[PDB]
Amino acid sequence: HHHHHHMFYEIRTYRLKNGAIPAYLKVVEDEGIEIQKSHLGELVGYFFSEIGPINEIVHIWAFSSLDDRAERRARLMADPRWLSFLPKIRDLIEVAENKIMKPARFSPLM
Amino acid sequence: IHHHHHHMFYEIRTYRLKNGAIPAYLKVVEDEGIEIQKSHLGELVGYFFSEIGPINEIVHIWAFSSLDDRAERRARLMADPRWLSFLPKIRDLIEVAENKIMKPARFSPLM
Amino acid sequence: IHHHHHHMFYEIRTYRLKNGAIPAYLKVVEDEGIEIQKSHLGELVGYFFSEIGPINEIVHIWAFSSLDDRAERRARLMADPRWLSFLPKIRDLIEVAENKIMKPARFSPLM
Amino acid sequence: HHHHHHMFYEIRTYRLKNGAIPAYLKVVEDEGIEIQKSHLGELVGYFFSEIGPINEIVHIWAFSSLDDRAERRARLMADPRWLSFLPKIRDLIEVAENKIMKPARFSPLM
Amino acid sequence: IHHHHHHMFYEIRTYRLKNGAIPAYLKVVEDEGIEIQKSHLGELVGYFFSEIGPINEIVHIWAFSSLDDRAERRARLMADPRWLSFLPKIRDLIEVAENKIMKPARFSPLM
Amino acid sequence: HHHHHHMFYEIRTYRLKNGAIPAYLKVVEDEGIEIQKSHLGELVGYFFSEIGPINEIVHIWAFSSLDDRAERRARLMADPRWLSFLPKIRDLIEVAENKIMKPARFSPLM
Amino acid sequence: IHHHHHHMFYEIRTYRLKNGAIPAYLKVVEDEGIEIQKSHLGELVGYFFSEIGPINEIVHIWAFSSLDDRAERRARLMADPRWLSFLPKIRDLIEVAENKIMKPARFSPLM
Amino acid sequence: HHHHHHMFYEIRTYRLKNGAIPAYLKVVEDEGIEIQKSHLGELVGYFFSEIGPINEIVHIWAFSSLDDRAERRARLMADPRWLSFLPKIRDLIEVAENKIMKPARFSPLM
Repeated sequence: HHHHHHMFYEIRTYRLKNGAIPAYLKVVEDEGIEIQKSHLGELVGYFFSEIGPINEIVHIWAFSSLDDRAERRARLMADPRWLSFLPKIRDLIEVAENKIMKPARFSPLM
Repeated sequence: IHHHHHHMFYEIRTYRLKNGAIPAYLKVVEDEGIEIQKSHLGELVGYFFSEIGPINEIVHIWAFSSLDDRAERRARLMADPRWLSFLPKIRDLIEVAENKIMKPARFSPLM
Repeated sequence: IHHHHHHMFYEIRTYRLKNGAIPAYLKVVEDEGIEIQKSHLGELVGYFFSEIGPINEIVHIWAFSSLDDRAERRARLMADPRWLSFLPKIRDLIEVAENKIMKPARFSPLM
Repeated sequence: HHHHHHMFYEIRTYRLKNGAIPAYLKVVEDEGIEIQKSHLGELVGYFFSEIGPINEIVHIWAFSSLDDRAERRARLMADPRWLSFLPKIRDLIEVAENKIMKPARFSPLM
Repeated sequence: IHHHHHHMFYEIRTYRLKNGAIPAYLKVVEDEGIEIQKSHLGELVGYFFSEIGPINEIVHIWAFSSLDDRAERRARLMADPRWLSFLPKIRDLIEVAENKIMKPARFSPLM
Repeated sequence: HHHHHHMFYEIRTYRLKNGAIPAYLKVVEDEGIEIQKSHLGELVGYFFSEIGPINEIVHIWAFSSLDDRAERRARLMADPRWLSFLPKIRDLIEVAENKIMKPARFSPLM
Repeated sequence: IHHHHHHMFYEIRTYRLKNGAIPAYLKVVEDEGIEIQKSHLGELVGYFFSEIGPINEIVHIWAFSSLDDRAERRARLMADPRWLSFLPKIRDLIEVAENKIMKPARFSPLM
Repeated sequence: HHHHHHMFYEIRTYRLKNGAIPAYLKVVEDEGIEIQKSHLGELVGYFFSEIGPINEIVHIWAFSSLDDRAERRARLMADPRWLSFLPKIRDLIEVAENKIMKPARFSPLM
């Protein structure tokens, strides 16, 4: 029920400190996202709450395999630029979770 | 402001299926449902099933230019007897469901 | 004190229905249940079904002058064979349910 | 299963810092609610916990359409008076969520 | 230490029933189950059903002198064909269940 | 399915700051519980975690009716001694909820 | 780094069963399923059922040298008609399920 | 459906302060785990998040009986070395829970 060649989609969901969405999005835009992209490779989407959970961030990344994901994230974590960035969001995120999902055969994101 | 002035709204729909129902669900959606659903709702962004995390989960994402337009589209979907005749094939496969509306960050490739 | 001395108590009842059951539920409640239910419980405040958020959700709200009066009203509701004969038509449509009692803020239009 | 002409009901539910209901209700009454009403238009109800979740606020607003809701909330967020008010509740709210619901045909709130 | 040295352990068992099943459940437990259950488990502390909060909920509480004794008692309960023949009458009325072990505060009347 | 004359049981469940059970139980024992009992009337049980949720308090009170409960709690909240006590637990409790339950006919607590 | 460079990945699978289904589930898994499952997935670490906490719960844990290897193993499991013919015997006993991947601490005996 | 002679497995799950896994694992390794093992007796496994809940610790201990567990934990709690250690993780853990589980007959951990 999925195509032979397909990407894996990681969905990361964060609940932020109440009111922190603007500050979080600013520092990620200005400093974090380009570092993150440079290691992880395919940012799919990056969203914030409007109706539903409030103070929520959802971001989605595509990976050719989970071993490749692991290698890429390890390089990200070892990057001094990322380590310098992290304190700027570490206390804005309260609770976090991730999942890996696969595309249906009819998903436009394959 | 922390989003672009002109942007799409993203609806994320998350279903927990009856245990073991993913293959049956995806089959009948592919063969009998998704073209009808797209023909009303418009821009399907992505359609996923779970591998690590919640098991038996479906997530699908749609983009809309406004929530009033979303509303008009869903009304047409729900009034279409071609869709109402399809729904019985998945509505017992789905146990629990939720949706949310989110906006894209300025740096989201999905704008 | 952060509420008016004389005020009503608000009961908010939230149900998660069987997936896809909202239209059937609302039909039979309208046609066969709500007048009987109101005739015991009294002041219905609002009765809603979900659009964005939890799917398959019903929320209904009732106002009472006291919780002892609420109790007496619900006892009469539950003893009425006209209501007990109605309940089978929704009790399998409802999967999960909860209620809570809340008080109005001083600036609530619902006092 | 709803009337052709009807309002949309937004239900906002907040879990506050333990013990914060009195302080929250005071500052909302004294400063926030009139600003909020002036932009949003139809406050329906505004409630706090008694039996159930403790430290909870539930407030309900009616809107003629979700596009109208969006316009109104944007004006609220741009109001310097609201921006000055927000710090007074931003740290009293811990967790928050909202939903949009529609009235049944037999709802007294239509 | 924040409890008395000699104290009982309290097991709190919480069930969510099938919607509307409380009256049927309580009837058959009263008539056919609770005496057998007590005869193995010992000291029933309290047995409650919900009014405001979660709906369709049962909470029952048992006291034990030790958790090894609890274990031996539950093993005997589960081995008794009189109990295994009773269980079918409630096991489909119960949807979801959990238990926890708690200790009494020094100022708890239940010691 | 309950006896005509019966009490109502309020079950209050608190999740505390991690590690706070000892400190919480000490100050409640030394200062709070006697004040609380004096207004509320029938403490049934007062428990803390051992296996299950960690950092949890569960306490149970019996009331002849919910209107009587309301009157008693109002007097408790107006007692300067209780108002002086509350700051000593207000920040030890993180999340809280209550429910009202009724006794089965075969409950030893009736 | 807070783990050893060479380590296994641990998958923890948690199921909530139909109330009262643990004995039936464990019987048929023992007799008809676990050897087939092990023959694809490899290193079973532990397989548990609940006593205090969530009731009707199964937790099983598997170790993998890499997530790509896990993926290849699960694909082979799901393609095996011997496993697909076994699944009907548990897939209605399981109500809700989730999995997670965790790494061992440096001081974990499971490395 | 379990073997006559078998161990009980305690599974302890903690959600930490966001970003705290490295610091937590360091202080547990350097100071806490040897004290803990010395009283509790059979550490089975000790894990941290990778995909699923983020900021999560799961640790598993085996006990011959729950009375033995109780005795061992009481000695741990009375150990001045453990009492000196606890402040170093008390505020890194936000939410915690434990459960006791039994091994299936075919579990390699018996």
